[PDB]
Amino acid sequence: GFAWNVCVYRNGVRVCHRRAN
Repeated sequence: GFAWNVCVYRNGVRVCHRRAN
């Protein structure tokens, strides 16, 4: 699969998402 959770700090909060490249 392509399940890589890219967690980033957006306006203070760390948000995790799956990079759909």
